[PDB]
Amino acid sequence: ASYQVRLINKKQDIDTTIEIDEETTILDGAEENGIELPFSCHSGSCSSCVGKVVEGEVDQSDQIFLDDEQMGKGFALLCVTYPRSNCTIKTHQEPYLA
Ligand code: FES
Repeated sequence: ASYQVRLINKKQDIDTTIEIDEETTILDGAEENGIELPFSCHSGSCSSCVGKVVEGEVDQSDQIFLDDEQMGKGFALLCVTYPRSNCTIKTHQEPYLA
């Protein structure tokens, strides 16, 4: 199945919805759609690609960096997050990552 993922970031002037397969990570999907999101490790051990899930469910079980509390507030490491429903995500949340 494919899901619609809305990406938001005012500063970067981004507010677009993309359609991606459920086996595609949020970051890869954005990249193939011309949306350049930050990343470093691409392996789940850094804060570079962090986003915040505003609405919807995702799977980021391969992540390592974030803790339960962070995850609970909706933060997700986009390089290892797959959509489980249509969702809305704010990008570039690294500075806000407490
Ligand atoms: S780029 Fe490092 S965790 Fe995603």
